Amino acid sequence: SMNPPPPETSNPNKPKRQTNQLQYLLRVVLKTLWKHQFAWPFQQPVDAVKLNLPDYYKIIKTPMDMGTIKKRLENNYYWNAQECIQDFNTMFTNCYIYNKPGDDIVLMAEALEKLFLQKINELPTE
Ligand SMILES: C#CCOCCOCCNC(=O)CN(CCOCCOCCN(C)c1ccc2nc(-c3cc(C)c(=O)n(C)c3)n(CC3CCOCC3)c2c1)C(=O)c1ccc(C(=O)c2ccccc2)cc1
Repeated sequence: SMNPPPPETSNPNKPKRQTNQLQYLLRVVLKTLWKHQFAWPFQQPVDAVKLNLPDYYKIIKTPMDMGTIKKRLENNYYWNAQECIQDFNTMFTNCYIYNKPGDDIVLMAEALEKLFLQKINELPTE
């Protein structure tokens, strides 16, 4: 099987804006998670071809990753903060749906998810 195309990271038709919450999602939330020692499985789309996972995109029909989220924030793809928060929660849920619960990557995702949730608790006023 081929990999599906990656998620869209830009759309000219979409209006753009710079909100204090969108700045925080990029320069605090993503900045913190990106540099974490456990980021690297989540920094790009799951390459099912390279990793030989013929069932990944039979199970995961809403793929998401931090490389996509990064590009979306850089390209003002997101109007509301909750759109971006929705993409992070999708990335975590996909990892928990596909991988056996005793797997190393499940602990890695939970660590990044704990940090994500602490940084979201500190999001600034709209
Ligand atoms: C022969 C032949 C070819 O030769 C290639 C050589 O490649 C190794 C060298 N790598 C580098 O130079 C770059 N790099 C970053 C990536 O490193 C992770 C190692 O695997 C990379 C590739 N994989 C397997 C690879 C790549 C991407 C993957 N994505 C997934 C995956 C799969 C599924 C099913 C999924 O749901 N998700 C979300 C992601 N996998 C599968 C593995 C994920 C982790 O558990 C094992 C399966 C990936 C595997 C690093 O050097 C590096 C390392 C480790 C850390 C690190 O974590 C650390 C640890 C301690 C202290 C400090 C830092 C940091 C940087």
